[PDB]
Amino acid sequence: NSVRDAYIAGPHNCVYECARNEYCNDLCTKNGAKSGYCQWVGKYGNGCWCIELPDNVPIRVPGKCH
Repeated sequence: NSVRDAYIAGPHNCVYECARNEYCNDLCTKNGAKSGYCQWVGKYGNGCWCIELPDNVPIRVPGKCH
């Protein structure tokens, strides 16, 4: 695919923790996503979740945040 809903990831395979939904919406959309929100409960715990994040931007995948 070219887009996917998931935890956006930063260097290196680390989710972006969050305190507000807007923080995530901003982070997600400035990276090409349709929108985003803060996930306080999810597959990887607290972290920003993006809707339709372009695939040239990293998402959290199995492994450790390093």
